[PDB]
Amino acid sequence: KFPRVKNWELGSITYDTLCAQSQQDGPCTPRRCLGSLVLPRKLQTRPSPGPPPAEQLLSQARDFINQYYSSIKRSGSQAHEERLQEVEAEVASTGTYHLRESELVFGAKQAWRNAPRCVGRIQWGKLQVFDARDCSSAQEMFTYICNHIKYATNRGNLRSAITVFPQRAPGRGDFRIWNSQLVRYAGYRQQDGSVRGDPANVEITELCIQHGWTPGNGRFDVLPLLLQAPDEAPELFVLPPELVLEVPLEHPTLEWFAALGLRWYALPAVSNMLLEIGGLEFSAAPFSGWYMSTEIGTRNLCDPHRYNILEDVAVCMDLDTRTTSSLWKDKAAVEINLAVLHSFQLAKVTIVDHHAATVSFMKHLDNEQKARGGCPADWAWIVPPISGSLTPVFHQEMVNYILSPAFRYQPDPW
Amino acid sequence: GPKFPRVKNWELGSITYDTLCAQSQQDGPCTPRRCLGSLVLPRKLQTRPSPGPPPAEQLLSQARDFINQYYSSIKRSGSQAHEERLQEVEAEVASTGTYHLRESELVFGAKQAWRNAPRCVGRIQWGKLQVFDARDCSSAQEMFTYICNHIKYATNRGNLRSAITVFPQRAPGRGDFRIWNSQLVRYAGYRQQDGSVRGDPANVEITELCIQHGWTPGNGRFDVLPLLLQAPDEAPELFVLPPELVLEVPLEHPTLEWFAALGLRWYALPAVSNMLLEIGGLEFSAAPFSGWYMSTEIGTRNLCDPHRYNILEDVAVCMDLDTRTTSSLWKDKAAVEINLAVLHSFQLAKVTIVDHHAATVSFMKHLDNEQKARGGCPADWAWIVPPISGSLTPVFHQEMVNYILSPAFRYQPDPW
Ligand code: HEM
Ligand code: HEM
Ligand SMILES: NC(=[NH2+])NCCC[C@H](N)C(=O)O
Ligand SMILES: [Zn+2]
Repeated sequence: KFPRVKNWELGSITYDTLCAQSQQDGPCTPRRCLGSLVLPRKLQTRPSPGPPPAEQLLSQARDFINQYYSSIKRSGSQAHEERLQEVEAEVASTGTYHLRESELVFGAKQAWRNAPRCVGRIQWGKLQVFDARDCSSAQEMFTYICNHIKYATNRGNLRSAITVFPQRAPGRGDFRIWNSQLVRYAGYRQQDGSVRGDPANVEITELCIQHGWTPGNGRFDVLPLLLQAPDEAPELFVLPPELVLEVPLEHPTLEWFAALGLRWYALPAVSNMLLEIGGLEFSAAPFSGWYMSTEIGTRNLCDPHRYNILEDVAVCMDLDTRTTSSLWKDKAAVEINLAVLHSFQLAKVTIVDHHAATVSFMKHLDNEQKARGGCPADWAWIVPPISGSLTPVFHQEMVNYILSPAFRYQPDPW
Repeated sequence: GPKFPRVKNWELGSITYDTLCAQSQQDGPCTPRRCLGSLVLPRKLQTRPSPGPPPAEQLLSQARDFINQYYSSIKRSGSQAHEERLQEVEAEVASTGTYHLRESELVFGAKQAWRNAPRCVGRIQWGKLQVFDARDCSSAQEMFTYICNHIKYATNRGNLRSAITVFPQRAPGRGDFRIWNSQLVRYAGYRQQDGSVRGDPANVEITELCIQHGWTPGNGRFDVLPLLLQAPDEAPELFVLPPELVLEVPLEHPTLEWFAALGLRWYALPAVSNMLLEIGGLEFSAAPFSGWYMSTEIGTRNLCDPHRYNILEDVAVCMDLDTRTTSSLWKDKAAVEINLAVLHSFQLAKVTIVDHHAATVSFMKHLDNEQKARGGCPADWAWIVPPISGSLTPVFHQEMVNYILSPAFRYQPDPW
């Protein structure tokens, strides 16, 4: 039942007993493994036409309350039995319930802790939870968002944070942030099927224009936010330029690199995922930490369907782009990642390279083994996009499963 | 839409459905509660030895299934030849408890097992495989002759050719034919006084077994090991491969002149010899197969893995890189030059090799072919994506479905 897990570099063995707490199903079955799929309908939390029946919600709620009081060690006290009483009374009457701020804070950190695809989980206990459940309009969402950004950025000394908007109610639409991240660069479809800017943001850029935005035409034009209040059309809000910290990219030894005009924002904040805590679903709960250099240098700038600067940089380096055996792609990629680390360090902006990051994740796997008897990790996401075997996580076997609280994917509001 | 797995390629935006997984008859390690897909040796990819022949019904359903696959491949499903062969197989199993494959059936199944291998990125070559029938072999001495012929044919002086030699199958009430070494060519790993290892740390146990069986050891980082071949019910016999038979490549760098001075090298022929070949229920415990290397296997895994040659720091020091801080990306830089050196050395020596970019681009082409041909292709993402420059190759952005299909190459316990 309990999977035997091995590290092939050290030859050490551990038994994951935590996977037994998993109550939510993954995309896999004995017939076939679907662990490499990014978006399975299993990790997704779609709509619904009728509220979740009390039986199920009550069991998820009681479990979470059990998790919480067990964290503060008062597992069994009167406060515990009374909090359970309260949840049950509210669900029985209203078919739903509400969390306390302390409970919401414990649940958010635990959602991050439980996130299989996150390599930065060693920082899980250090999270600023902004309570925004007392928000009634898109305009208010914007103010809250601006406070999250100014706090998290911190003049370059980034701090992990999350802002939790009102949960979903059966009798209405959701509070949603249409953008996938608080900071994104525009992607303009240019006549000849070409794309100016970030190809990943083409659709969102169009929606912003459809909703009245005056677009530019640069490669790094920060998009405005489309915030949506329940059952209302999204409203456009332009982020103040002073709130959006950006780092211009230059290379430590290649003077011509800076001339490329490359740059990237400091704050990585996902805003399209759903935070589930004790049966309660929060459709708008943006979270942010700090970047791992590979996200910018490798993926964002080198992916074929993104900025794809690999060839341009190779040419500037005068590499042999004729054949692949010259490893021109590899060499160029290394220098770009190097330029990213040098630039963020020069500008005094928090950044972590993939070696430091994965080394800290291995320590985290160790902490969780003693703490909980295991740790859910998605190998393909934990192992960096370049130099995979040069890092310790590559030689570590991992078990993947769903634990709750959890950050899950959800449908696009449009 | 369709009831089968929906698979997406994020680079192109294309979608495909895997219907081939519906033909899987062997369970994997995963369940809806958790994914155990990253485990190298899960007990689900291994086939434990047998102290008793396979139950005549499980073996029959498996045998029947294989014969149907064979007849469908030649387009004679339902024919008289098909029905007669099925009757002939259950007639054999009926009185002997087992059965035997026809020459062409063995050639078909061997090519099919490679075709069905989820961890192999070189499957676009699956149709081109030299199948050496060695089911008449009766001694460890003959096993050596057969292997020497395999090595000579496959090596072909640098212009490598994929090949497999099939020795007699598992027979109940009789010992197995086994090659003790993991690969036909392996470098020795000597356990030092100080706990360290000289040579290949992966080969420490086999090196000690060879010594225990009469081999006089050397003291170099690149000493080719002798073969420990075992015929049924006999102790394993030691055989030394003639040096002229083992083609090796001295490593040098195209621009870094000092690299040649490192004394690094690697053999040309990659030949797995400890895997079991399973065809229609029949088990071939000794069936060594070979192809040609992908540059990353040597330059990245073999030479740079912490538990292998671990030369990353040495080369970085030669390149005068800051090995005190991670952010200098000294590991990434050194690893790149080490892979370039492997590619340069093999191309120079006129020995066959393929870089990770070309290999993965050809595997994508294989995926398209298999989509039209069988409606899918079982692929283990972690093993398909190269150990360096992952998202720089096309396969990284391709979602894959993994499952077990037979014929297959499976893991087996060590004979010792
Ligand atoms: C502290 C710094 C952090 C670093 C260095 C870090 C790094 C990463 C990386 C490299 C990924 C993969 C991204 C991709 O490939 O698209 C990731 C994913 C993720 N991170 Fe972290 N993380 C950090 C903080 C956080 C925080 C603050 C939260 C939540 C409160 C969080 C939640 C997640 C989740 C849920 C995912 C999965 C996202 C998805 O599936 O798209 N991370 N993180
Ligand atoms: C022709 C060139 C070929 C190339 C470039 C190729 C490449 C590879 C690579 C890179 C691996 C991963 C090895 C590792 O990470 O340890 C692999 C695994 C494998 N290949 Fe191929 N292969 C080729 C030929 C063959 C042949 C001829 C067969 C069999 C007839 C075959 C069967 C397999 C199997 C079963 C594995 C998985 C081994 C395991 O699970 O440990 N391959 N191949
Ligand atoms: N963002 C990531 N780290 N993705 C890892 C690989 C996931 C997926 N198999 C793909 O096509 O990319
Ligand atoms: Zn799986």
